[PDB]
Amino acid sequence: PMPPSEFLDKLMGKVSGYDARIRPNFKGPPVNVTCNIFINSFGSIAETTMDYRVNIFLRQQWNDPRLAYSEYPDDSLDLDPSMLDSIWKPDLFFANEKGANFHEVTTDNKLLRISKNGNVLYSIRITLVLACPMDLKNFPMDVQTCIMQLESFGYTMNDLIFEWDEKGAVQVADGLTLPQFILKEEKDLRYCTKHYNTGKFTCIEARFHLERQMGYYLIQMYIPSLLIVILSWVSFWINMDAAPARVGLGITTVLTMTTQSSGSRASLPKVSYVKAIDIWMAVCLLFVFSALLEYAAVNFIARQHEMRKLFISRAKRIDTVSRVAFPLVFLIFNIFYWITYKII
Amino acid sequence: PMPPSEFLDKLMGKVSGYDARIRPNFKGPPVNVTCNIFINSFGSIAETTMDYRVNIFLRQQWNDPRLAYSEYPDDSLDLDPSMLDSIWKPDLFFANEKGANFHEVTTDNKLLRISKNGNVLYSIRITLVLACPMDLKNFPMDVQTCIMQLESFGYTMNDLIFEWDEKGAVQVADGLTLPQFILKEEKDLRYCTKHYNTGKFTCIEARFHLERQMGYYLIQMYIPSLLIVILSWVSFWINMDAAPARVGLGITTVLTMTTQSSGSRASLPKVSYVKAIDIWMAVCLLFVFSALLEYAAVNFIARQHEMRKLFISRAKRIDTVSRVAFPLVFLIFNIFYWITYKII
Amino acid sequence: PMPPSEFLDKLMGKVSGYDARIRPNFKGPPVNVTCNIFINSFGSIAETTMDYRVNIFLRQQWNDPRLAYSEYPDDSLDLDPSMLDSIWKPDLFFANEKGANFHEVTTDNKLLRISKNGNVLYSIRITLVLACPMDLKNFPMDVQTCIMQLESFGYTMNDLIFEWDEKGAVQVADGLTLPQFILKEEKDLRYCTKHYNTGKFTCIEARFHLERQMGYYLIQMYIPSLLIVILSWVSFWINMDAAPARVGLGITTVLTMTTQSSGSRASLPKVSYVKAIDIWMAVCLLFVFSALLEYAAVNFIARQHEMRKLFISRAKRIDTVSRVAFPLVFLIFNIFYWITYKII
Amino acid sequence: PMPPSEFLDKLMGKVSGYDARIRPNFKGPPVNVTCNIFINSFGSIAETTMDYRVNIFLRQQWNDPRLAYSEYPDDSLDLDPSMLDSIWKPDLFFANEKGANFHEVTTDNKLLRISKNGNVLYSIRITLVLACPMDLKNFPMDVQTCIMQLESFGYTMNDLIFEWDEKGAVQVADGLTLPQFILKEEKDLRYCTKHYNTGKFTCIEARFHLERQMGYYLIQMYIPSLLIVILSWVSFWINMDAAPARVGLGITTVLTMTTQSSGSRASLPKVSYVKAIDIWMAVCLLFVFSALLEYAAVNFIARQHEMRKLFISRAKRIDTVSRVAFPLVFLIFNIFYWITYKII
Amino acid sequence: PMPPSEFLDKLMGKVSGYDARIRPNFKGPPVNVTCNIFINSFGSIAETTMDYRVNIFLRQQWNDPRLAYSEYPDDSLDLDPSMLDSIWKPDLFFANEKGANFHEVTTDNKLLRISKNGNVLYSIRITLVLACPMDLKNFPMDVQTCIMQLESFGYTMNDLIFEWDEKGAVQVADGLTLPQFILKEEKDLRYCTKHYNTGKFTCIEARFHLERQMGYYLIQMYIPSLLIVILSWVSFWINMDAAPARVGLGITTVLTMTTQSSGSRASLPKVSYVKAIDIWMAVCLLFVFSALLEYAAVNFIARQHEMRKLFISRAKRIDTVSRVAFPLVFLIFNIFYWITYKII
Ligand SMILES: *[C@@H]1O[C@H](CO)[C@@H](O[C@@H]2O[C@H](CO)[C@@H](O)[C@H](O)[C@H]2NC(C)=O)[C@H](O)[C@H]1NC(C)=O
Ligand SMILES: *[C@@H]1O[C@H](CO)[C@@H](O[C@@H]2O[C@H](CO)[C@@H](O)[C@H](O)[C@H]2NC(C)=O)[C@H](O)[C@H]1NC(C)=O
Ligand SMILES: *[C@@H]1O[C@H](CO)[C@@H](O[C@@H]2O[C@H](CO)[C@@H](O)[C@H](O)[C@H]2NC(C)=O)[C@H](O)[C@H]1NC(C)=O
Ligand SMILES: *[C@@H]1O[C@H](CO)[C@@H](O[C@@H]2O[C@H](CO)[C@@H](O)[C@H](O)[C@H]2NC(C)=O)[C@H](O)[C@H]1NC(C)=O
Ligand SMILES: *[C@@H]1O[C@H](CO)[C@@H](O[C@@H]2O[C@H](CO)[C@@H](O)[C@H](O)[C@H]2NC(C)=O)[C@H](O)[C@H]1NC(C)=O
Repeated sequence: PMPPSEFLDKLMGKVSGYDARIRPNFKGPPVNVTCNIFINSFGSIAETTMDYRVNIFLRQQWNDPRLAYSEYPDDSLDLDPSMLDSIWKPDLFFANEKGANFHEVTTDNKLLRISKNGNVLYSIRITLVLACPMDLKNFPMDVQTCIMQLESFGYTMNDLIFEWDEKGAVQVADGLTLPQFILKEEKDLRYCTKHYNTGKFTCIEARFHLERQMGYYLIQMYIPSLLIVILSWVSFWINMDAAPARVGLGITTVLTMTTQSSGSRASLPKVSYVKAIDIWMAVCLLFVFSALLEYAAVNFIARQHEMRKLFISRAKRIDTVSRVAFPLVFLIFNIFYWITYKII
Repeated sequence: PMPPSEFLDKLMGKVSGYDARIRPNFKGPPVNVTCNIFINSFGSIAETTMDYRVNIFLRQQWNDPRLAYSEYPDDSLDLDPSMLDSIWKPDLFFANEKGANFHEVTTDNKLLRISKNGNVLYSIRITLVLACPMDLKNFPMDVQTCIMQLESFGYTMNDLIFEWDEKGAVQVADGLTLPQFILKEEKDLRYCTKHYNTGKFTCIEARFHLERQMGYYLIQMYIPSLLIVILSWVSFWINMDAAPARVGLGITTVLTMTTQSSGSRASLPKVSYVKAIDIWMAVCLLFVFSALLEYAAVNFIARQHEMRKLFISRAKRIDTVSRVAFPLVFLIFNIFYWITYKII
Repeated sequence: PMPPSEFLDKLMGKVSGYDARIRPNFKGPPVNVTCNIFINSFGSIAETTMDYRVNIFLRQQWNDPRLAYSEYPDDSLDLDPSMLDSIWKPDLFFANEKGANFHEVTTDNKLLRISKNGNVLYSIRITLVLACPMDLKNFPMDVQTCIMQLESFGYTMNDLIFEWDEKGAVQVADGLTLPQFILKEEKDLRYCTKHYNTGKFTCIEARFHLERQMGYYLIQMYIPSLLIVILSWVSFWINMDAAPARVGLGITTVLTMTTQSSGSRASLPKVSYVKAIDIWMAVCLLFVFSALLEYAAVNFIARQHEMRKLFISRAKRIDTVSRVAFPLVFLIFNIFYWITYKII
Repeated sequence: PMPPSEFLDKLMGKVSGYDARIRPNFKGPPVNVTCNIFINSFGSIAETTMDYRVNIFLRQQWNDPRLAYSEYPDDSLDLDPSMLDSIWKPDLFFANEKGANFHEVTTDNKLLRISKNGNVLYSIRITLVLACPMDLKNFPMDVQTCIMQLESFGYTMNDLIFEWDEKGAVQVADGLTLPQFILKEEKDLRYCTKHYNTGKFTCIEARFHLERQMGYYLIQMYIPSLLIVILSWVSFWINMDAAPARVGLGITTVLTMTTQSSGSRASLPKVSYVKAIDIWMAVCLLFVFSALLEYAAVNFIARQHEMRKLFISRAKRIDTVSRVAFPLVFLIFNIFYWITYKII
Repeated sequence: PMPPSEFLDKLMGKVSGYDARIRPNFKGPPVNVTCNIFINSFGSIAETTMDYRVNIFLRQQWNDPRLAYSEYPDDSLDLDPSMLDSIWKPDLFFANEKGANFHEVTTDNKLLRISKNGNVLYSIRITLVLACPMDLKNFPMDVQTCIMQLESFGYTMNDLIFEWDEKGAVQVADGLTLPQFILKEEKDLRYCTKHYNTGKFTCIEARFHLERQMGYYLIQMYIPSLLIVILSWVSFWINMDAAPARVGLGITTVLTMTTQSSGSRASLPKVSYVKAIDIWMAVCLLFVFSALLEYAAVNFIARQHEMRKLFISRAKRIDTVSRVAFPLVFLIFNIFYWITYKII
């Protein structure tokens, strides 16, 4: 017959009255648009900005009865992306965009095909920088739910409804992993229908659950803080007469733990509430600060001058108890700490 | 009848003489444009740049009597965003833009509908990076008023007037919170009418009051500075004969407080005036510097050599007074400090 | 009569022969364009890049005799910004642009009106990132002259001349302040006429004098460096026999002044010449380094072993002189330093 | 004859029915497109982002039988880049784009020529920021394979197939080197054919093997960590009675190795697994921490008080063994460390 | 006569057959394009990226015999920049672009004039971020040659040849200086003709020699490293019995030189080879590390216990030699260091 781009010009042209400014089934039931995404890339999950960059394929399927055809023999017509301003498309957008763009290198990365019954598959490649509010109450032990929601801008609910398709509404690429997180397989899919003073608009959202990787923050924060707590415990085996030894040991431990506690929040939003690393670095600062208060008690009691034999023997007694007591209380703190942030 | 995009072409076309270059009620009363915003996102409130990024819906309502219609049956006509260059729109802009853009992903995020009496609702999605001058006289205890003001660029006051609508002129999204601030519910709305050598132009502004969250700067700055002040107080329980103990303790405290004071302004504009954290870190540096001056007085008096018994007894006297005096003066400073920055 | 956009089409149309590609008074005297700017914002004055971002209104006034009219009743015609490609405009640019853009949000922020005698006022909103070479010979005590110059790109001097208007050629917004600088009221306005191998082109420039704010760099740099110099002076009251006290005091002062001197240039261009903060941090490093050389002289002379009584008495003599001499020489340095950088 | 741009208009025009929306050999065998790249620049290989920027020439060759000609005398026709919207081109894209753009300065950097048999050579200049997932199990001793893959967006496999040409499918510029890597000559070239719910699409990929340069991380990380381990060994030659000497030596070594271990990951993604520099900095932290535990054993045993002669002689024995044992165990660790990361 | 824009329409129009898609002297000798640049700005010479930003005027001169005219009286015709798509222009580009853009503020910054014999001067303003590979073998003492090369993209050598003009092919603006470099007056100009599998293309390049400024890196790196080497020399005047004095002095010097050596490469590419600052900071680290090894030899020999008088006298002997030997070997190193990096 005739080539399919010229058959498709006769289906959009001024003859037969196709208008791309007018939705299908006009003055009728609303247009059902079913959607699924394919996640190509996922990452750069910043927390100062509380956003994340994603790279998706956005597929949209609806039915335009004006685009049905029976003269042409074959079952689909790929419309060229140069001619996409000539058919109706839904005005989908993302309610938490914070910036987005198309991909237009070597060709506009757009795709459209029309079936004989008028089904329109429309797939485009988008980069999004989506805004998700972080919750950092238990910071290395948290699960983050970063969402993405797909709305209509102009058409209200009586004109256009979005749905997810039941055949796998969110696909993820095969070798897509994350450096700081893992992405769970189960993904929540529900409705987020918005009301304004203009009207009610359709909205569908997808929730992605991100569990952090534990092993980074152990190496940088938990293990070096635990060694300085042990470093304060070797003061209890040094002689009492070595005054600049046991004093200078407690000085350097209590101010490196001040340095370690500052760098524990070096890449974080300035939230007001306390978090799980903040109650680690505060309690571990309490051990290295009370280990130096132990020697100030030993240095004061032993210089109380039989009055000299009773003073040395009493100050020797606290130095035997504190060799047992401080690794015993720090042990029963690590029980109550790690059990609390494993059951939660 | 006929489809509404073709009815609306006859209302904008060369027949009946609609010109999009000419305001409504021309050579008459000025055009009353009433406006309200809907804040989607709000954040990245930088203070080096003294700006903030916002994401809004900007709704504008005016009346064009040329756009009234009575033939068409239904009560509103949604103009398609491809045809927005064909009607008159006000030339609103933001007097403190510092950069702005539209959102054009999957569709231009624009919306326009026309009522039968000629009312035009026009809503667009904008990202703004608005400039607000910070005032940091009492820096963790301040309330910041960051404004946004909406002006006319070309039309003067006799041609076009902006107003806020009385039915909630600033709406905020439901779960919109801030990491470092809270946004108060009451929002000032007043006029900011500008005069130039060109004419007088309409301006309406909205004021947003941002109160900081206290709890961040306690954990990083106030509490670690307070421990080093206590760390200088354990020198008064160490023996006088331990010279490298009490000297080396006062050295390390006075130079970590120098380090803590530098990082207190690590993310701030280089303002000339003194602020509330600067008078904390200066006075707390005075305690750790005068605690080391106490031992230099003890070390000088005790080496004055009955001449030896009077010198040891006098230098012992100041070491008993300073165990009481320095936690007593630092206590009555924290009364006068925190009362001053709670009443203000 | 007829609406003014259609009267203005007849004044630019193919009838009557108006060509926007041809300057006014062609083959005649040069076009006199008078200019003034209105500074909306001013700031982000970087010194690594040696630039500054400004936000201006650029008003241009010239006379086109082809645009004179007498049929129309009223005295001015606002041309719509959609039709600005249809009249002649001067090809002004900035010789130190380093990047610039227009503002096009909700409308192109452009403005044009034509008087009956043919005067054309043309105002546009521009953001510029203008390049100014810094001079940092006396860095906290300097006055910076950052310029902006306005040239013609295509038309030579015999075709087009730029001028400033005598009625306030540079206006500044009312509440426009700077965090690190102040902007003086008097602004130089002179000519910067360029010669190339193409021709001679018109240029007008405006000079803005920026005096720094003193009070920032006192708090961060001068005052903490002055305390470490005093911290080296308490070594002269500590006993000579306390060897790790007076040695360990001079060690920690001389290497924190090394740390303080590195951070004094943390946000500066890597200029080769010496500056006023560099001769502060070098001389203040000389006091804390010679205070430790004082004890190495005391420790060597006192161990020369009547031979023991003469050695202790001679080494005691330098420790009495240096308690007076080092705060006396540092006092007469601060006289010669601050007088030099107040008279300059 | 006639000029070649007018001969080429008759080959694309409405006469003879050339349609740029329709692939060659339509309703026939698929279009074979053979490709090769020329790498101009290569670098900025970030690992926080896990991407790399490349600058390429992308040459594509296919055959359009509609573009064959025999009237014109000469053997090739360079189509001008202004007229590239008039012929068919493949819709190639990059499956790991993460941002890309064209080069359009002084001319669109595009090139197209057509042979007499209808072969179309099409070369364009592209900048890409391609995403490659890093694997950092053995971080200074790793080989990274960063890929780039070239897909079809709209045409499925039955319509369009990509191939590499057998005559050098990846050329690299002559003096192209890397600061942190070397680029091996052998480059893998294989197929990456994608399946979606839309269809199967062609994909060819090229693999680039990047071996790091060893010599940087020796100078900054391995050598300064090895000196602090030696710095802990001079404690075994200092006298036992010098308590603040041997204690204060072990304090400062164990907390600079904490500082050196933090900066070893200062520019890295926050991966959970352990890497080769992490097992260097942990074991080297174990030597400087057990060298201080050696003196705490010496200080405890020597103060056990013939009871005094046996205690000094036993604590002297461990100080002779540890002068041999600690440089002997650190020597046999460096054998097992560097052999493991040379055989892998 | 008639206005020159209408005379120039008749010279480009469909009458007389001017085609902008066809080069001058077609099917003849190649087009000789002579070029010169005018450097407005120059700077931001990054070395992590190994690039530099420049701001130029690019003037191009060729001869089109189709553009010769004799009817018009005056000797040149300035074509308006709105009509630049209507004449032929060469497809120049930069082979090391790494990003570039035009300047389009208040007018496209473009310029074109045509003489009576058909000479076409074409000048445009470009910002470039050109890629130059750094060579850092002798880093503060190096001369960098950063090039820029100008190629043809589509036309081969038989169609288009680039040349520099002999009358000053590279001009630099008058007050253009650099903060970290100086720009030598003599500039190399030679050919860089490229061969591909497509053809051979013309290329001309210009070489700019950049000599660094010495005086920055003396103040930050060489002088503070030299003081810590002197700071290790005052240990040789402190008494041997002061064990925490001479030990704690050598500890703090050897770990600040570790800190100073890390910050010496804080803004550098991670190159594998050693450089001139790396052999300064390594040798200066060897002096402060061997000064602490000197005391460990003194502390071991003096505790060997006539056996006590011989041990003190031998350990006193090395402390007299090392007061002379270490400032003597560091003096003869600074001779061999600075002579080597002045002759090279
Ligand atoms: C879009 O989908 C829904 C159902 O999935 C359809 O809405 C219903 O249509 C039936 C009959 O037309 C009515 O009985 C219902 O009242 C409608 N609403 C609901 C919630 O079930 C709708 O017709 C579909 N639109 C199109 C064009 O097919
Ligand atoms: C816009 O609103 C104002 C009032 O809200 C109108 O301005 C007044 O109009 C009345 C009668 O037309 C006059 O008596 C007043 O002098 C006007 N000014 C004020 C300050 O009240 C104006 O007419 C409205 N414009 C339109 C098109 O409706
Ligand atoms: C632009 O302004 C200058 C004067 O401000 C005019 O130039 C002078 O014009 C007069 C008479 O036309 C001559 O006597 C002078 O030689 C001109 N030059 C100078 C330096 O005074 C010029 O005519 C004005 N151009 C227009 C269109 O008005
Ligand atoms: C593209 O290349 C392949 C071979 O390189 C061609 O595909 C084969 O064509 C032959 C005969 O046409 C068939 O026998 C084969 O079944 C085809 N497939 C394979 C895998 O060999 C193809 O014809 C070429 N397309 C064009 C337009 O030349
Ligand atoms: C461009 O310049 C070169 C010389 O500068 C010209 O090329 C030569 O032309 C002459 C006579 O036409 C020949 O004898 C030579 O063989 C050519 N090549 C060389 C290397 O000298 C060329 O003709 C000029 N092109 C134009 C249009 O003038």
